[PDB]
Amino acid sequence: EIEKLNNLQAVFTDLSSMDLIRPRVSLVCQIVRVGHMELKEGKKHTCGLRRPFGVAVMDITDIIHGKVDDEEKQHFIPFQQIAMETYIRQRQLIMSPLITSHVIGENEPLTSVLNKVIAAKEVNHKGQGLWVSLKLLPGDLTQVQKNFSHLVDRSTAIARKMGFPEIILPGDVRNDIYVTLIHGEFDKGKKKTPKNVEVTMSVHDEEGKLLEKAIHPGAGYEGISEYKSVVYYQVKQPCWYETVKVSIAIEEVTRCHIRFTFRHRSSQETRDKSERAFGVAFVKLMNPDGTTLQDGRHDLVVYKGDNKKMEDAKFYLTLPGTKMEMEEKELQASKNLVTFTPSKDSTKDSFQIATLICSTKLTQNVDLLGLLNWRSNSQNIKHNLKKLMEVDGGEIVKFLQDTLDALFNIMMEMSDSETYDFLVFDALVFIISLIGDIKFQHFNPVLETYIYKHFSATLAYVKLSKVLNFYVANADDSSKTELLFAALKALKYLFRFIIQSRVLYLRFYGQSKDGDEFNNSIRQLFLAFNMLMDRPLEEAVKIKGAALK
Repeated sequence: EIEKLNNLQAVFTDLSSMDLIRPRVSLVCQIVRVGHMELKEGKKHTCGLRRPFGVAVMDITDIIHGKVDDEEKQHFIPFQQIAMETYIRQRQLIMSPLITSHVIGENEPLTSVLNKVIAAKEVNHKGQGLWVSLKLLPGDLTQVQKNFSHLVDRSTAIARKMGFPEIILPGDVRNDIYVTLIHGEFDKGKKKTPKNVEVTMSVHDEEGKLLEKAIHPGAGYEGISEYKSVVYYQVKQPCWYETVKVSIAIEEVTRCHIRFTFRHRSSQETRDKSERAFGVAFVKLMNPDGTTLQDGRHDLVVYKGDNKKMEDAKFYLTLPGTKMEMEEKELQASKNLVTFTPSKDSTKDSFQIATLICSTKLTQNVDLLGLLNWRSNSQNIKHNLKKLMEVDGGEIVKFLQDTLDALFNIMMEMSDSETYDFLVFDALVFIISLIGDIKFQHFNPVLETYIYKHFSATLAYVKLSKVLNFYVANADDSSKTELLFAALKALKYLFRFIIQSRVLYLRFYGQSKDGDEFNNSIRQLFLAFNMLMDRPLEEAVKIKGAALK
């Protein structure tokens, strides 16, 4: 790109406070040649094939700390090329030739070369590398664009972090789908040379139409309809570890999947274009329970057989795309012997991916949706309430509003079962405890926004007051001790919620026919506080101190 050379400026945002304090950070550049598979002159070779070349690594931990910050400095990151050492030393081996070996100088995945360069602080650059001026500019994207407009303008490229910031701003709308092709074992079959396998990611909808420009090779580059992985020269188990960006509409990614097409590149172009994808896997970007794909690793299953069947969304999507799905279908087919015949196309070939979903609306939890589906998941609400506390707060704060509303609706419709009231009480206590943390403190304003605007309860305050009054009355219980103590820690917004429900009652019923009763409830609640506190202190020194707090 002739218009980029003077504008090749990369800026890595989201580098949180913990990002700087990381003891070891490296600026790693992946160098992959695109073009002919073999550097041979005499025959046409398949162009556009990606082959590993080398990796340049510099320990920039001190730079990210800001120990050195100067625009004029041009840090020369040395470039280490892969060890294709089969031409120099071979000319001197006499008087004892006993060797039967092959040439492996390009087949090594870039992960091994990267590990070697990391281990070897000295890089055998031999005059090959790249110059970059490295600096840390404090602040987020915007204030770097403003306080450092000269260095970083709107034409400067932008990259985001593999993770989440310490402060998730209310409204950090993102759909960062980082799909990393970790590894895949593909059978050679009848081909004596190991199949040159490439993961040509193909994002299709449930109808099979390929989504254009939905896959992004990396930062500073626009999306592509299909991303082609690194071609590995006759490798049985090509390891890619290629972190590529997928940006689907967060509403469309619920109706979007990624199909993973694996094709064989022979050394010849005619054989390349005459050979179809012998195997095709796919990942369903959302769980069968209505939640998006879980953050972690997914072991895809490579398929074999009819090409049209393999590429028809109506068929392969129905097939289990992952080994976990295969096991789940196999186990569910054991109990019901009703038209369940395993296919012989389930070969040993499989694929592995890693999906780091940095999203604000995408949900990853069964219990979360079950509670959100409580009106139809009434059979699990007892279990959903018990098992939502284990759910991390990161996904919870996405739809904390709807979680609250679902809990309050549970209270309204079936307040008869007080056990569910206790479970909702404890879950809400945990909710406020986790939101009050530094990580989610900025969503407390959003929580208050829900309370003052979207809160829709007229008598839940009664039940919450009853439960907390039982909490204070049963204070001496040790099992309650942590629970009541956490409620005490989460009291402020608790009573804000109760007061909002009470005033909602007031304005929908005009005058409180139970204003005396509500003020009473407050009376015996304070009296329960008093009978808590007049108890001998040796049981609850901490609880009394926190109460005063």
